Amino acid sequence: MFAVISPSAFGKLKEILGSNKNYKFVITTLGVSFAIKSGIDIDSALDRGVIVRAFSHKPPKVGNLPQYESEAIMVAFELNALLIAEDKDVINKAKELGVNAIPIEELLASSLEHHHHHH
Repeated sequence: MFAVISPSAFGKLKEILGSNKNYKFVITTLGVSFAIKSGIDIDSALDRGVIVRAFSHKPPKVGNLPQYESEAIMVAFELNALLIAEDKDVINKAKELGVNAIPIEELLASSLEHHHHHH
């Protein structure tokens, strides 16, 4: 199953990759560009096996969300993938589309470590 990362999840790419693993992590063209412009380590993602998928052109439907998050959602929609998103609205908007967008810490919670419910 693919796991598409939204740009809102950047910086914590190491975390999701190294903890959960087992998914086919995917990042977008605008995604990698976001890392490049801001100066974020996208190489750590590629290093662990995050693939970059770019669609040629697919109409994105979003009103609040910017293109870089949109492309991530779109690619997750395309593949019917797991969407790793930190932004509250990115999660809920992708959820509308039928994409299981979840926060990083929940991706870490589903890392199959089997941790007992602790307080």
